[PDB]
Amino acid sequence: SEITLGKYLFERLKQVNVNTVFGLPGDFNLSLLDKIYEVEGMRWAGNANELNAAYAADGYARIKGMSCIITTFGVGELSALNGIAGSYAEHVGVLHVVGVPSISHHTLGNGDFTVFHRMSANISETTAMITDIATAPAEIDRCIRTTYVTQRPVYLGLPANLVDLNVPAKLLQTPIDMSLKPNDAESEKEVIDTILALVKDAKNPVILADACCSRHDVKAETKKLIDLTQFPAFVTPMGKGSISEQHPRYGGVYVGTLSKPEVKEAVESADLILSVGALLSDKTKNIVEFHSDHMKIRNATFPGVQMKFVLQKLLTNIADAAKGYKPVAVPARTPANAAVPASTPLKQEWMWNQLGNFLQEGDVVIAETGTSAFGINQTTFPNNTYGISQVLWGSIGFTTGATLGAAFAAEEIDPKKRVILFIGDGSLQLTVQEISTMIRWGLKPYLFVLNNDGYTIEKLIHGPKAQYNEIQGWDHLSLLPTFGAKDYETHRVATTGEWDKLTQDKSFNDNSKIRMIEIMLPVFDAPQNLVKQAKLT
Amino acid sequence: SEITLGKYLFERLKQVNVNTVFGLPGDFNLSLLDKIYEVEGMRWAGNANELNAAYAADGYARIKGMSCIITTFGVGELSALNGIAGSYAEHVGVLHVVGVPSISHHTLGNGDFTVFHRMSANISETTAMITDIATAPAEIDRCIRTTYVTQRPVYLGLPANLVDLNVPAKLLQTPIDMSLKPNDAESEKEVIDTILALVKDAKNPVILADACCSRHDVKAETKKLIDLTQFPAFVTPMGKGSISEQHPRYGGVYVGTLSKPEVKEAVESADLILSVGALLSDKTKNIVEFHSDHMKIRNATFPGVQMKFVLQKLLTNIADAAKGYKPVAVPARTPANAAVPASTPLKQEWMWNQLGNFLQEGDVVIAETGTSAFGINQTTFPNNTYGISQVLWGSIGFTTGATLGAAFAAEEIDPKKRVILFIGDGSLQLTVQEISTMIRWGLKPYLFVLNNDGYTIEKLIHGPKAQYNEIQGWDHLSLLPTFGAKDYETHRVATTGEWDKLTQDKSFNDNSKIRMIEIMLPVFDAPQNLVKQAKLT
Ligand SMILES: Cc1ncc(C[n+]2csc(CCOP(=O)(O)OP(=O)(O)O)c2C)c(N)n1
Ligand SMILES: Cc1ncc(C[n+]2csc(CCOP(=O)(O)OP(=O)(O)O)c2C)c(N)n1
Ligand SMILES: [Mg+2]
Ligand SMILES: [Mg+2]
Repeated sequence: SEITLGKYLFERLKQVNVNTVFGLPGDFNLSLLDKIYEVEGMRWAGNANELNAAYAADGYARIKGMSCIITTFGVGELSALNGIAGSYAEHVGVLHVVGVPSISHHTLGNGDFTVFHRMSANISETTAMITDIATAPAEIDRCIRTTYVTQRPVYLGLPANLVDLNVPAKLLQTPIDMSLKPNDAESEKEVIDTILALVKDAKNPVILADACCSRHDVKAETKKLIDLTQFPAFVTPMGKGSISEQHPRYGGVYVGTLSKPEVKEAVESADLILSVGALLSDKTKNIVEFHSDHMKIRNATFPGVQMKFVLQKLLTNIADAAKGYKPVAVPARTPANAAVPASTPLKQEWMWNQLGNFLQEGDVVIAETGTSAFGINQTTFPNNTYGISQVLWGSIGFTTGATLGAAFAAEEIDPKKRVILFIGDGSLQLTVQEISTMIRWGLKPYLFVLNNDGYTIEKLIHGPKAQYNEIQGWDHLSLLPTFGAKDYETHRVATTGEWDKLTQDKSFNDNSKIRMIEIMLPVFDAPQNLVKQAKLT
Repeated sequence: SEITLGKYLFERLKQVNVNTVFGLPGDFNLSLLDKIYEVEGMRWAGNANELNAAYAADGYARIKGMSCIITTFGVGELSALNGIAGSYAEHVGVLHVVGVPSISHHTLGNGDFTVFHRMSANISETTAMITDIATAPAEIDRCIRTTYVTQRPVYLGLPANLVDLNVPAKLLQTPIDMSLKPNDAESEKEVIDTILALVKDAKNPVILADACCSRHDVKAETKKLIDLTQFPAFVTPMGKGSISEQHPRYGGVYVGTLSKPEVKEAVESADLILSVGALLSDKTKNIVEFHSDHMKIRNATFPGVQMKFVLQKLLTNIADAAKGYKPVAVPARTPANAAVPASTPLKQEWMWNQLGNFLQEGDVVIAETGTSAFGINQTTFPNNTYGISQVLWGSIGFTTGATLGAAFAAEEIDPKKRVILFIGDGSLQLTVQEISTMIRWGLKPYLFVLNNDGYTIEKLIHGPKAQYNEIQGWDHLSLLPTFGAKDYETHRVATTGEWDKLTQDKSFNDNSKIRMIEIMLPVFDAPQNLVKQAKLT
């Protein structure tokens, strides 16, 4: 038995639990897409654009562990670049497959077939341009391993001619080894003895779980770490959802000066900060920084020491190192909103506190860069809730695509999980057509649109009335029907009373259909803290 | 007297006639953005996205001579690249200005601030990172001239801190030299002379005008060449609109073996070809290639001999060298469709033939990659018709953004110049949000949407009923209102009779409001030409 190189890929993909592929068909990927339908459990999303396809793979990747997007030579691959750059910046393993001329139009007129390939080489961990079938399987295996292991995008260029040549089916019987290289014995020992040492001498140690806490596997090792030690644990905004917000040792989200004052202090008064997975913004004492391929203790750098090993080892001796610890109280959780008349115009501060009431365990919460990403940091999540916020890259159309990707993976995990989006009126415009793909597949997300008439976040820092910070007003509610939706629901909310009425409805809380909920907000309204700093800034 | 570097940029643009600026605001471009408002007659489009705005910037240039797109570091720039590559491949003068962090987040997290610049350099004629106000003005002036003169994209990184820095206002009173340099005389002579000689011996000469005849401003000279020689004139697809088609010595669209038979015959049988050509993507040995920077006479290349002056100079002598040419019969125009009952379903073939009748002088015709770029070649254009067809880059979606741009340019040339767009339903999906911007500015293009339920060009090549060839079915007549159009018109045509009643209607022929026309076409229907090329694709 043989299999085509093309089916081979989808089969391996399925081995790593990639069931949905993103991208758009083109002149050089057609023969390869045919293969998707010869493998069971696999489906082609049929995205509305390549940039949007890149964004979805990213989101799906964030939920499932990896993703795949197929594009065509030039036109398709160059449109995805901003998505792949953001996956690269934030550590999302996205495998980007591109169909290329037949080892032989959508060219810069110069005869150069490697330009695009070399452009991507800048935002990838590794690149493969496949030219021989005898080497293909290994090559493909290699790109999948890398994407998955490093949680970085890989470019896999695949000529149209080779997708059709046969490869031994036998190859698939041997799984791709995803196991890491051990560390330098002497430096991993150095790091381990030193941490245990710091721990034994710290009176007020704190744990901070960042961005990569969960992408890099360590979410489990991080929760074990909390229980064993009993130190107060905090998430930074990129790590929100990494720690179950209902854990007694859960102390809050640490943003710097934007934090709730009691949170800011609890972290800042700490004599040891244990930091897991920084893409760090962050008096603050001795900081042990844990990164997937390096540690840092204080000012010292141990290049090459992977956190996985250090963390599996620490767990056998931490309870002991720490048995001298006297639990410190954690900052009390922000109290419920005061009762106000139902007429009360919606304000974000009210809203973000208020939202926590709507959320349930297993929710997928996506927040777009704008005042949306700032406000979500104020929402107390139930346990087992995943947060998505593109704080480092910060590409405004991101989330419409992320939501599709995330919904597709949720659907594969448990059709009962909910996908909630919080996106600004201005950002919805960059990537609106992706709502089309959700409808096509019967995905049922909650799309909340912050209608505040333009870009309030840039207005808060420069040109409150600069024409460039305004946009064409859209009739948001007609989006669903314009894109051929069938089973849907739209809603408008402008007051406290309306939020409640709809968010407390039992049918509402059920993901029976795709829904759009327009939120009416004042142009200059944002989370409190952001207005104080923004003003005097 | 001093002006800020930011305002100098806009002043110099005003001076080169770039009156509309494409792009999106962001982190690194706001103070620049503010200068646009201080310069009288200048305007900021406010695009729905960066891909879109590139597409738009390309559109504008095609009509006006050059254009300018303003983006932001990382996120803005990476998103425009498919657009910019597109301009590179087809020789379109786009100055991409990117606003970057001061000489010192939307980063790859590695502290490389030269990465995006490095990616742009492969699809740029020249690049510039401004770091000194001593030379800044000189850099800017240079970049604009290159964009202009080469008709190729240019990348200008402009650090946020420098934008507000002062410059002698006096530098503006001296105009950038936007003029081509005069040829080396001896070489120029050599060419002229042999051209003249060879013209004198040809019994059947032919003139062919390709992409660059339009792109590189030789439009007017080619025309007068045809009048003065009375040699048959043929265009290629990229060059359609390059020759005024109601000219008695104009014989058709040459597209090789796929050309109307007598078109093959008339061209193939020439004993001399004056290719007022372009982009060398390719009877006798007797070929004269005219190129923006060089000439080729048979096997003899003359580096640095610019067709512009060869042509001008040839017009002072050519008719004489030809006084003895007995004019060969030019191939016949295809006859008008035979009258059919009102009720006949529309067919593409009857359609492109008939369009020739609604079409008027000075119109802007945009036809998107799919059946539309194919069918347009079968349409007879009035004289002075500007056509836009991305034959070489072929990025579906391009047209929506370019329509925005062509329209801003068309309004600057003359408010009564009509802009007509043929886009497939598949393609619209990719750049749909750009209709918003059109509505924002009260622009009045004709948006024709070929509804044929999917990607019929693609289906006709591979997998007729493959799921990847199908689209989510949208309600197109709702787009205008959904994007907030107040004054517009929508229409749907499915028969010959409907086509006609609409297209002959006097108030419909006047660009009074923005209109959308859905064309109802059968799935597998395509122009005779795609029906022939297809075999082999
Ligand atoms: C692709 C891209 N272009 C430009 C920017 C710059 N930018 C940052 S936030 C923003 C406005 C987003 O506004 P909206 O979604 O309405 O959020 P709000 O603050 O109003 O809730 C813009 C244009 C960006 N981040 N990404
Ligand atoms: C950005 C990009 N993605 C993919 C392609 C490949 N592609 C070429 S034609 C086509 C379908 C065009 O569909 P439509 O506009 O519906 O045309 P028609 O039905 O008139 O043929 C696609 C997906 C491309 N050229 N550019
Ligand atoms: Mg907004
Ligand atoms: Mg179609």
